[PDB]
Amino acid sequence: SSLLGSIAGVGWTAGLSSFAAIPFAQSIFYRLNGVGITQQVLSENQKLI
Amino acid sequence: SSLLGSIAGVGWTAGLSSFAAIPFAQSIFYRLNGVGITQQVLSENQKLI
Repeated sequence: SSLLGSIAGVGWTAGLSSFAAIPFAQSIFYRLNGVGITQQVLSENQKLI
Repeated sequence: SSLLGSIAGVGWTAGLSSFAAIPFAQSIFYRLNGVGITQQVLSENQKLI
């Protein structure tokens, strides 16, 4: 459960592990921005995803 | 022992292996600059580390 807590902030990264507290939604817009390399205009318009 | 020799220069990298001869101190300031992503102003001021 602390691992699920660290999913969002640790999934950022920028180093394992010296971080963070970022909401989970923004963690999946950066995790989604990363390798599904759709940048910000698609995740802005739209979500729902 | 040749592996300990190649720790410094090979730990640079920029390719394995076609390199190098860099002193070990600067190898740990770049290895330390990398993932403990503290950039140059901290390792300058200070060392001791």
